[PDB]
Amino acid sequence: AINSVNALISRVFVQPKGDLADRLNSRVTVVILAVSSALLLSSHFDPITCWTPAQFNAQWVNFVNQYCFVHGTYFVPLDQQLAFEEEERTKVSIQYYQWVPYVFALQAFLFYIPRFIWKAMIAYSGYDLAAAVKYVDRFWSENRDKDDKFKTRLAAFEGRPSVYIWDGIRLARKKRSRNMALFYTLSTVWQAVNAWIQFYILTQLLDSSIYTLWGPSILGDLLQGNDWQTTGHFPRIVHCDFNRRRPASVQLDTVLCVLTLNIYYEKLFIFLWFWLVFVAVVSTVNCFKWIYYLCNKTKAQKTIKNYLSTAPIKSTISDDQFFSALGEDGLFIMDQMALNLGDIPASYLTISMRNICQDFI
Amino acid sequence: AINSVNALISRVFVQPKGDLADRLNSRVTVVILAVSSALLLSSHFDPITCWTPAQFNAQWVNFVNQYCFVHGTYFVPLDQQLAFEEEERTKVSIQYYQWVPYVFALQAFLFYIPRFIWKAMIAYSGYDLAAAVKYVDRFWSENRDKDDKFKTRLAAFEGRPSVYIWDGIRLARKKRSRNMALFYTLSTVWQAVNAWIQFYILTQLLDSSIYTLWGPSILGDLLQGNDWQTTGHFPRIVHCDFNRRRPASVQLDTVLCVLTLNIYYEKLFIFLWFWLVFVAVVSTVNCFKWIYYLCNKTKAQKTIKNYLSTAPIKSTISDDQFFSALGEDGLFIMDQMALNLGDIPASYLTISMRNICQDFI
Amino acid sequence: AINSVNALISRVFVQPKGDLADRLNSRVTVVILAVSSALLLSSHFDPITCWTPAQFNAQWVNFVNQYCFVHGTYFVPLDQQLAFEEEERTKVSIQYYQWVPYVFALQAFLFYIPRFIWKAMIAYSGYDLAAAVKYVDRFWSENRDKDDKFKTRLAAFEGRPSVYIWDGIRLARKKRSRNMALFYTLSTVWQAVNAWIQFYILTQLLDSSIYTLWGPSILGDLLQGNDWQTTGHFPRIVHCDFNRRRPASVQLDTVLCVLTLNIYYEKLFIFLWFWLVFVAVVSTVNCFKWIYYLCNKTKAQKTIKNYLSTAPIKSTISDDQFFSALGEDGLFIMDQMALNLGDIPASYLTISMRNICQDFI
Amino acid sequence: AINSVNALISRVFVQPKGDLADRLNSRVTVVILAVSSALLLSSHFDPITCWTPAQFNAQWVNFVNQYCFVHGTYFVPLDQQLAFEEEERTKVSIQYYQWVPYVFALQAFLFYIPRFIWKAMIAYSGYDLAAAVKYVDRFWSENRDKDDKFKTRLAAFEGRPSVYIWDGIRLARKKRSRNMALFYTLSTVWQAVNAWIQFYILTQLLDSSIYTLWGPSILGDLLQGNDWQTTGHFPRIVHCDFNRRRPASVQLDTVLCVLTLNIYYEKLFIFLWFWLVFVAVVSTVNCFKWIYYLCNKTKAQKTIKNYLSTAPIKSTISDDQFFSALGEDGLFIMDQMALNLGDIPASYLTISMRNICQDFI
Amino acid sequence: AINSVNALISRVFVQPKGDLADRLNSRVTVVILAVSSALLLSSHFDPITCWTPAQFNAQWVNFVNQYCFVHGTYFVPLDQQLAFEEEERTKVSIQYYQWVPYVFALQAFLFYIPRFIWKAMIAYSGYDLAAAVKYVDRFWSENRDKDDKFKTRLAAFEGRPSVYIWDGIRLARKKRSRNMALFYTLSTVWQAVNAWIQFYILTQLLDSSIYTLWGPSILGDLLQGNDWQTTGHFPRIVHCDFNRRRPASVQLDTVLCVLTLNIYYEKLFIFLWFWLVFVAVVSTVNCFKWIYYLCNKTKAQKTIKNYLSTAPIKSTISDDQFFSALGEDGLFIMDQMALNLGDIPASYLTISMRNICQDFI
Repeated sequence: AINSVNALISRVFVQPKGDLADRLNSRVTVVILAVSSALLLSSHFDPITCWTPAQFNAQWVNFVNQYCFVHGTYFVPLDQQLAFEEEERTKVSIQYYQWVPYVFALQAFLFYIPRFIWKAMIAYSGYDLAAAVKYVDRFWSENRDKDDKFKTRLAAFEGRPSVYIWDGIRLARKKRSRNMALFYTLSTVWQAVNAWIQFYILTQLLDSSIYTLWGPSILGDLLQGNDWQTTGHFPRIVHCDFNRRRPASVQLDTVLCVLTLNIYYEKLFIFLWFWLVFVAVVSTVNCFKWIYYLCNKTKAQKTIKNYLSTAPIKSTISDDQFFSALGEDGLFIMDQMALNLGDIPASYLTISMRNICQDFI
Repeated sequence: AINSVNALISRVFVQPKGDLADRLNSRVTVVILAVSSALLLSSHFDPITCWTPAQFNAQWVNFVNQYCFVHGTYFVPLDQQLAFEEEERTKVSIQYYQWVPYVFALQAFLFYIPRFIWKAMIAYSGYDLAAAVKYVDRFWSENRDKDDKFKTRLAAFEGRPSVYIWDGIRLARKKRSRNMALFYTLSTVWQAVNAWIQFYILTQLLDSSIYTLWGPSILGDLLQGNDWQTTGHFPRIVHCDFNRRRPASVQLDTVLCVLTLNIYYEKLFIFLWFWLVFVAVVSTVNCFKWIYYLCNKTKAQKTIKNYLSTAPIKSTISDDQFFSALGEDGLFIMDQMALNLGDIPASYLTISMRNICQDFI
Repeated sequence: AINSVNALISRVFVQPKGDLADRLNSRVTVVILAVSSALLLSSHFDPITCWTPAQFNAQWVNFVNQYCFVHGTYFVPLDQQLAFEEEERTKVSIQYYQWVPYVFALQAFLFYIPRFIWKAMIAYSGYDLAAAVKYVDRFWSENRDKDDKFKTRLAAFEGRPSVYIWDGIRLARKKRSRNMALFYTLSTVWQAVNAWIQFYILTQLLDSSIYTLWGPSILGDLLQGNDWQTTGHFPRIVHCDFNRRRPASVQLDTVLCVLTLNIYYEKLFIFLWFWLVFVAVVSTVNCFKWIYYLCNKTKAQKTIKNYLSTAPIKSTISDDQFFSALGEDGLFIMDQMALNLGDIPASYLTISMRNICQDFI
Repeated sequence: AINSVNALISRVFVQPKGDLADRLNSRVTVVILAVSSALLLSSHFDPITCWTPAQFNAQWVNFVNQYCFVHGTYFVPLDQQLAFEEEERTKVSIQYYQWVPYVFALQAFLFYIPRFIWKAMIAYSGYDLAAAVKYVDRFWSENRDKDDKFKTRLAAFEGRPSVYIWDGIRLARKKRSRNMALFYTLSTVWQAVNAWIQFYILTQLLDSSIYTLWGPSILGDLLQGNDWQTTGHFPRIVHCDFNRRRPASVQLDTVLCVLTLNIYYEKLFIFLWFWLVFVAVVSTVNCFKWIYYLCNKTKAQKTIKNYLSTAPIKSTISDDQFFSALGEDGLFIMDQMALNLGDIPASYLTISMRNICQDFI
Repeated sequence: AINSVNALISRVFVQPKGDLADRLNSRVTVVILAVSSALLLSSHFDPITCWTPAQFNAQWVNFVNQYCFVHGTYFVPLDQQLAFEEEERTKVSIQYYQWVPYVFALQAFLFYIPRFIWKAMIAYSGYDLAAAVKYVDRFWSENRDKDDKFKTRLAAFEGRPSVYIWDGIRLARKKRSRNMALFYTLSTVWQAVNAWIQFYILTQLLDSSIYTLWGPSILGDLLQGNDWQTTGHFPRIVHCDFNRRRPASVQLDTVLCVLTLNIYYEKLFIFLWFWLVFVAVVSTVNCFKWIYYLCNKTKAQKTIKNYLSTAPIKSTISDDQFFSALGEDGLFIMDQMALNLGDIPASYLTISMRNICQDFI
């Protein structure tokens, strides 16, 4: 059959509204890992097929099938005979079927957490950016078109939106926010550390006792033409111990089982390793951006002092004390308005807020 | 069954808005290679069928089927007997089933990257073309029809849109853009090099040790009537080594397996080679266009100096110093407006911007 | 099952807007050949059934089925025995299964190319007919109904649309178009040559070594009652060589296989030959029309000089010098407006353009 | 399963707009023959079942099934033994499975051609009736309701629609139409001859060597209770020659096969013969109508001279010379307006055109 | 499975607009007989099952199944032995499977013809009732609600609708209609005779040689408890002659086949006989209504002379000569307006037409 779900993918992939730069790799990460996880445990609707001997009546084949899938499997390159005891034969032991498809779902969830941390944390800060942005937005969606306001366009932002934002600041500033920028940079630290932990989980996945995977080694093998049977690891043909019961208890034998899933798993561990290390390095530089921002803060004002330089007629109020009134809170939320509404609609907003800021400072 | 997906193909094939010339062969390339890849690994919902001997009970047939698919296969033209050892029989060894259907998906993704590079890079440059184009666009969609503005049509562009664009330039020009044209031509260099690398991946695909494919050789064979068995390569009937286990370990035999997929794969490697070399040569000339543009730049102004020659009443301001004010940034974004909105609506825009450009120069 | 796709057929069959006369046989050709191709390789969801002898266990039947389909088949009229060697038996050898269903898809694509050549070429010429036609169109869709403009109807075309068209000509005429008519007639030459090449591909299809098909011979046989077995070619019952492997290598035998597809293929090669030769002869006369047009050009003006003869009040400007101003470019685009908008709405447009043409000549 | 397609049947059955009287039996003919054809080759999703002897293993049953379907079948009434040689047994030979379901599709197409001839031919004539009719139509759809125009209703047709039609005549009359009526009557001759040829194809279908079908003979048999086995023709139980291969080559035997399709085919050849002869005789009288029209032409004016007799106030212009101005072209297009818009809305149009016709004559 | 088609049943069952009294039993008749016919030949997706003896291998069971269905079957009450020869055993011979399900479809079509006769015939008469009724209808749908016209309501019908109808009469009366009432009563004669012929076809169906069916006999048996086996006719268990072929030719035997369809067929021949005789007697009285109408015609005017008796203020014009002007044509179309629009909206129309009728008489 075929399964194509457009809508549910569009829910996370689209619906929640933000343009946040490359923080939307949480949005797409959840989709990739969620779809891969839900696809693998779907078993491509036979995971494993086996050689079980002549006289089994085919209700046992459908048994030794699972009993090989559930109980572990192992591998030996072939011609070593079987070795002996339980050890040298079981030395290389490949069962990651138990982990991978579920631990991916867990991965995806742990990529979704940081957004939740940011929503709950901004609701803790007291000043909601979602409402403000969606407001000044549609203010800019209405009268951008209307020709009645252009020569007035500057004075239009003065009354209606700028009093809304500048009014929200008065309420928030009395409740648990001068700090909301700090809360944001903690959110992005959590983003980075989360990414690296996920990557490390990919590495330590499979089993650390038998190697570990990271891409340029595997591609540095395949592209040398080492396949599997001559590379000594990661096989597609696995022997399977097997146990009946009689008054002689164990009665174990070895039945080799061709193994399909191992053709997918290491075709997508070459991709998904590159893509997770990419999400890691693009998420970790975004963090140092904001520690730099939070630290220097004298060059955090370059964008605002830049917008105030266009400033038709440049009326009166001085520069510094405007930052004295706006400094802790608004200096951030402006860096948010520029990121969503665009650039030019923000400059009008921050040049209007300079005119009406008196009573507060 | 039948699978027909119109919508998801229309998402990439349509939804993101641009007319960029023959840069939309990334758009269609992703569709061709993505659909081919997703179709091949669908196995036309039997990949390979085999001759396995008389006494197997049909749970082994369904085994030696995979065990032949997963483990490699090879070919010998027939009547050579089997030769001997492991080598002369395995000399020509055909397994590209492992690579092709997945490496196509990887291809498609690597065709989608350059668009991403251009979006992220223009967001780095500071001046967003998407917003501007979509703005002056619907400005031209509203009052193109309205009869109240025609004798005023020139003066209409003066106030409303031209102040928007010409205002965006003031903001961008202070932040990391005189260069956005250079960023664009780097994007197109990446486009070309990406295309040629993809083509080279097609060539080196299959296995370089046993020939390599490029079209006029294969068609230069088929159209001479060499099929396969007499051309010595690329078969549809492949022998398959096979291994049981007993106290005598290997016990290998040879069971020839009729092989269906090889009827598709080299029907679409004749097409897809031509089509990739075409995308290559149409993408590589588009690049030299922009290096020429970026270099000479005295003949990059021919279109603007051309629009200013229609110029009703040709009021006052001289020619050169207009380019002195507009030169680095706007000279590009105009070449973008002409490409999307059409030609005649752009000439009005660039003849209006000449009138209101004073304060900035 | 049943597959009925209305929408995707309506996309090519309808969506792209033009009335171009019998150039829409590219539009319908792509549909016929695409649907036939996609239907044939669907195998009418058994291509071939065979007689394979008594003791095969039905996993071999499902093998010799393909091994007969993939490896070639041949035919002998029956009672000749088998002849001998490999030659006299294989003299008539029927395998076109490999070619036909795919080479049809290739056909269809090569019918779609010329439209692409025309779009890209008109975008090279500098003056876009699509925008202009869709503009003066909906200008004629709005105020055709409105009763306020009829006595003014002539003066209505004067201001709004005619300045748009006549303004586009000023821009184009400075960039790489006096020639757009020539580009068009090259497009139609490509149309004709493309058609004849496709037809010749039908002929040389099957195999030229064993006859070739063209309709009045086949119908000139069937309607004489020659079927197949007595006509010596084109059978529905084909013998199939077959090869096992043992220490005696070849072990070939002959197993006759009833062959279904051959009932479809030559029911639609009687139709599709007629229909391609029709598309050829209707496409090739359309070409000589435009070479005649491009050559004489004194009788290319008959339609315009005809429209200017209705001409209420026939004000002032002389005849010839109007053509001197309009000659190279507009004389074409008018022959385009007449073809899409209809006839009477074009006459108003070309009688209005005579009034406002002064400044340009 | 069940297949019900409403929309595609509604496309031809409805969408193209015309009321043309009983020329819409092309419209419905295409539907009947197309649906019958597509239903028969669907095989009622077993065409033929057979008696094949005891020891065949059921992969041969599924062979001799086709090999009987593809290779011909014959019939003998039973108890004649088998006769002998190849002739007396094969005398009556029933295979129309090869022809019927496809030749119906061909029929349907050849019913659709004449409409195409009429569209292309009217586009050759220079004056498009589709646009005009759809125009004066919605002119009559708008202000039929509006109460502001009734006492003015006559004067309403004077300005807006009548100048449109009467203006189109000026353009057409200069290009290849005084004749469009003649083109129409050639179209209807083609209609009639096409119908009779189709009917004759039904007759000569099956095989002329063994009888031929026309209804009152078959019903004149069935309703006498002659079924098949006693009527000597048209059986439901057919013997089937069959050929193996051994060192004795032919080895033919006779295996009688119950035959289902023959229960449908002559249930719908009783219907479809009546219905085609009806379409023939209703289409052939429609033709003599228009040859009469084109010939006498003094009584072709009875409808117009009839409309001019209601004529409130009957102002001035004489009768004959109005026909002198309108005679060749408009006299037809009026007989078209009466057929689509109805009758009363046409009389207003032709009584208005008498008032404004001066300048043209 | 399940098949439920609402829309196609709603097309005939609803879409064509008329209230014609009990002439809509053609509308519902077509649905009943069409659905029954299409359901029966669907075989309730096994028509007949049979006892065929022990040693048949189940590819013969699936043969003797059809060979019993196609070739006839017969019946004997049981214990008579088999009798002898071919006659006494085959005396009662039940095969109506061949006829019934198709002859029902033919029935339905022959119920649909009379509507077609009426549409074509009214289009022959020259005055189209469909347009008029649908016009004065929506005239009554608009201003019935509007409160501005009530005291004016009488004068409202005077200008707008009544001039439309009374104007159509002037055109029609000059072309082939004083007679349209006569055409209508011929249509209803055809309706009645058609109904009785259909009923007689039900009777003579099955086979007249073995009884015939009409309801009160069958129910007069079942409700006496005569079932089948003791009533001597109409069985559910039928013996089936059967023929192999050997050098002894016939080799016929008798294999009794349980027969399911016979449980449906005479459950719905009890219903459908009553329902057809009802449609007959309700359709035949509707006919004598109109012969009475057409004949006396002095009491055909009772409804109009009745409406003119309400007549506010009863202005001037006498009674009889109004009928002299309206007599042949309008006297009918009024009896049509009363049947569709209702009664009270018609009285206003016929009291308005009395006021404005002067010029015509």
